[PDB]
Amino acid sequence: MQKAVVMDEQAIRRALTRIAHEIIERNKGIDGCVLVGIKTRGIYLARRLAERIEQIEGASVPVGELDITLYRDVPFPVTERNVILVDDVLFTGRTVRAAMDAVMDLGRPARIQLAVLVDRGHRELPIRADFVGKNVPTSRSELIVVELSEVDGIDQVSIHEK
Amino acid sequence: MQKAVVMDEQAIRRALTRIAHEIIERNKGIDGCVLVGIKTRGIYLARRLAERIEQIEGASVPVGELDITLYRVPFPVTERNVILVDDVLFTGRTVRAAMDAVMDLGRPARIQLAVLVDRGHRELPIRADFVGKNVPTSRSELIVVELSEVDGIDQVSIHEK
Ligand SMILES: Nc1nc2c(ncn2[C@@H]2O[C@H](CO)[C@@H](OP(=O)(O)O)[C@H]2O)c(=O)[nH]1
Ligand SMILES: Nc1nc2c(ncn2[C@@H]2O[C@H](COP(=O)(O)O)[C@@H](O)[C@H]2O)c(=O)[nH]1
Ligand SMILES: O=c1ccn([C@@H]2O[C@H](COP(=O)(O)O)[C@@H](O)[C@H]2O)c(=O)[nH]1
Ligand SMILES: [Mg+2]
Ligand SMILES: [Mg+2]
Repeated sequence: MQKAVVMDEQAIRRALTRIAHEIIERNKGIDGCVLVGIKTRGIYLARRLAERIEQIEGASVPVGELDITLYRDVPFPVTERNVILVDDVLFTGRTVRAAMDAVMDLGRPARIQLAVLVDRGHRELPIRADFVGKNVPTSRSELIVVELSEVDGIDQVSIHEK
Repeated sequence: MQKAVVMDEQAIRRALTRIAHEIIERNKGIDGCVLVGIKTRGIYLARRLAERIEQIEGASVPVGELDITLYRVPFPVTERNVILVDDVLFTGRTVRAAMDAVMDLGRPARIQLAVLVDRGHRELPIRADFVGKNVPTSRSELIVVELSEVDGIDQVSIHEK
């Protein structure tokens, strides 16, 4: 039962924009930078980011896609390139680990970074994002729902409880 | 040229005792926990912690050894709390291989990393759960961790070319 809306379109906007700036700044430009979406809602975020970057720096960033289905609970630039994984939500980090494995299976990255719209904590591996839209503390039970216009009709992040 | 000394026998002694209490407090008891040192000094660091934790909680924590050059008495892993132990966290690339190792052998409940020092310059989204000490450094500089079991004495230092 949707407890509360944590992020509205506006917030999602401001966060995404800030992150774009962060990314450019932490890499001193976007040359050698590749954005990679982890699953459906991560590809869209990654696409938006590239869009912003494209807007701020006047140069475009390559975008890759990763449908981490090889999670047993088209190629893109890699070698000596800065692979920036993008995902909407970060929980245990098991998905990011796979993403890493995949990325490196595909070449020698100069380094891989992580950007997520939200970090709900409860990590299970020594992993952390380099860019975070918003930390949303949560209970192990609770579920974070990220809705994105490209797929859900609207932009909104919310917490649901059983 | 050794730029300095950033950690001596006393700093190290404290850092580990802290981390030992830290590990315990963070898992609400060492039950289910396991230590896994990375390379030689990583293994000794693991043993020191195991000893302290024991001195502290009384129980004992298994200590496994892991080499990373092939990755560049069965040991508990699956459903255990795997605490990787290494002396220096640099690019994080070594920890990545170590995870791959661990998760290839079994399915751990969770994996945690503990290091004596973290000199930054991460090249992967990896971070220690427990850190002896952060020592900012230049890409050029080199951190040297000396441990009595191998180097005759305990001391961490920064060297410059
Ligand atoms: N209903 C439901 N959704 C989950 C559960 N675990 C994760 N999710 C999230 O629900 C979303 C889709 O409605 C997914 O977002 P994603 O695109 O970040 O992976 C997924 O992450 C779960 O147990 N139940
Ligand atoms: N949006 C969302 N996905 C979640 C959440 N918890 C787990 N997941 C799922 O877990 C994957 C990553 O899980 P993790 O490795 O971070 O625990 C995501 O791609 C998603 O399918 C949550 O709170 N929100
Ligand atoms: O100044 C340094 C940096 C790294 N290392 C070695 O590199 C490992 C760190 O791996 P990584 O994070 O560079 O991948 C350490 O345990 C250590 O054996 C050193 O000896 N000195
Ligand atoms: Mg996601
Ligand atoms: Mg080491």
